[PDB]
Amino acid sequence: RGSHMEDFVRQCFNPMIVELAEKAMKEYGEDPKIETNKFAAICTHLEVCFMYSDGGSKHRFEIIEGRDRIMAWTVVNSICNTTGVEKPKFLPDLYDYKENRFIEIGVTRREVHIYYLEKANKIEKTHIHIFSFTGEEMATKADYTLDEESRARIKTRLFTIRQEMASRSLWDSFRQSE
Ligand SMILES: O=C(NC1Cc2ccccc2C1)c1nc([C@@H]2CCCN2C(=O)c2c(Cl)cncc2Cl)[nH]c(=O)c1O
Ligand SMILES: [Mn+2]
Ligand SMILES: [Mn+2]
Repeated sequence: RGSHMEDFVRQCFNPMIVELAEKAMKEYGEDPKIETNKFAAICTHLEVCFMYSDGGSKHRFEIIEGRDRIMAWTVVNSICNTTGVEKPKFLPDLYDYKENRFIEIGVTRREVHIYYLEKANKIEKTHIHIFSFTGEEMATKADYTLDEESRARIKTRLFTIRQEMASRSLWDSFRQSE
């Protein structure tokens, strides 16, 4: 037990993120103490989802990620039976009330292009928005949903996470884990 990566995750992300991520890993049968790199990834993805939903107007995004699996499905059925939008096969991350699309957020260490395709195969009418620790983004139909500055905030934070990891020599292990 007790890795540097796990102690870094707990000091780097805020407590609400850390425990939402722990709960999700355990819910899906994984242990944050052993799979510490994936622990970092989930918290990162989580924080991006929250920053993303703060990017729009006050009540534009519905957050699906972070909820327990059963409640997350309850709200998207509500969203579907209220929007006449088709029920996705897999849980997405947000719902955009303004543009009436579900959103799948992606946070890749690998190459932006390859990640989007891989995420596209899982499919096929929900919007996809990928961010990288390098500062590159790709979005379905070249529609990036939020304005430049809200997206720029997310990329700034991703690169800060990279640096803090690299400053502790954890970046190498994290990069080659995905
Ligand atoms: O909803 C998702 N997972 C649910 C299912 C699941 C499983 C374990 C823990 C939480 C959740 C919740 C979801 N999963 C992924 C990837 C690919 C499938 C597994 N996985 C991760 O464990 C993950 C990665 Cl590698 C990086 N960041 C966040 C996460 Cl959760 N990527 C997303 O973008 C995304 O939304
Ligand atoms: Mn998700
Ligand atoms: Mn996602």
